[PDB]
Amino acid sequence: LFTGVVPILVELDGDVNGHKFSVSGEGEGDATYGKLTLKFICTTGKLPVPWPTLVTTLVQCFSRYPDHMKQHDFFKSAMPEGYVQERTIFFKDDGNYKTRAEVKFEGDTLVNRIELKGIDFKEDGNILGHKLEYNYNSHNVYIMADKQKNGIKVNFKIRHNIEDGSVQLADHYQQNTPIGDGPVLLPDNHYLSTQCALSKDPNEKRDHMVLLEFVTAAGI
Repeated sequence: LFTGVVPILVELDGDVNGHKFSVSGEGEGDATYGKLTLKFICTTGKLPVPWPTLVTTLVQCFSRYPDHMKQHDFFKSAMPEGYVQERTIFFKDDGNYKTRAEVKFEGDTLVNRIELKGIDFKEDGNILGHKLEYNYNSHNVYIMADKQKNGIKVNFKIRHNIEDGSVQLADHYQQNTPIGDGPVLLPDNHYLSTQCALSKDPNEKRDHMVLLEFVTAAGI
């Protein structure tokens, strides 16, 4: 199902400190290569948070699993019924985000529809004050099978660089469960080496983000 370059659609309904926003994205993902190229637009006006804080929220089934690791690919085995991705993201000494997402095949397109809710941000923090650098670092995303939940458990910490040269951590808690009843693959502990590059389309007027990403499953 992921043999070539597949069409991707991203739908985000957000509310951070009551500031509501919607974000729509489209693009393509190539699983064998381990690549994604997407563009995101804020369709409600100015985006109330920094773009980097939303990169993890806005489809790990596009990860490249080397041939000797096909057995451990939960994201793809759960397709096309898909899976529900849930998270709790904690910003060191600032607010948090709780997200619920369904990543599934709608006909020929892979769709990621998300609900995001963030509370407790300092109306002057690094987030609501926009003090984050418009960039992104590499991270390892840790996976553990979660037999009790016929799903997987994911953990990782994101380093967001702050203008002043310091770092703003965002501790991520994640779980993934199949939507359909067929048997999916429960993997052995491994990780995904993720890389993110953010740019801007000089011709775009709306609030937006151009994202290209490189992910390869490792540790096994």
